[PDB]
Amino acid sequence: PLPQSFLLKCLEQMRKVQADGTALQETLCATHQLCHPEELVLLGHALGIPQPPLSSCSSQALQLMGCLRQLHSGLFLYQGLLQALAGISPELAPTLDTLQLDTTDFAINIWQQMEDLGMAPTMPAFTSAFQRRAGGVLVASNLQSFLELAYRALRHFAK
Repeated sequence: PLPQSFLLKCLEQMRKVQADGTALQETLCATHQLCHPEELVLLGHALGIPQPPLSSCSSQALQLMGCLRQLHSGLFLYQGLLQALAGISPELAPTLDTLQLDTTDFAINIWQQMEDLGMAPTMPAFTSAFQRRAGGVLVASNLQSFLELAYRALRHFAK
């Protein structure tokens, strides 16, 4: 159902986003020792960082149309949050910008696949330096987990 060409392309774009998020986390973890996304979790709720549902890419409710739809709305949310992060800091802005381009490229791809398949279709304010760094750790590790789960499920409706 899903072409191989579409899965190779997903694998490449996903490993790209994931390598960008990793570079961000390792920069935040050695410069300012925000190294454990687990401890910033209750901050996420306060800061307005949702964790987008992917129930249709789970084994319990696995459904192709559903999974594509949630993966796209999830990516579209993240694009917005990364824009609200405003680069985090001068030294972090390039890295954030690559992350944004590569997340956008991946969302274009999932939307075009939904179109080809007939499945047609305000941000938080991060007011302080601590808020932008905690935001970045949470968006970057959330995005990495989100992609791995949706990709394992895209592999199941293979070629």
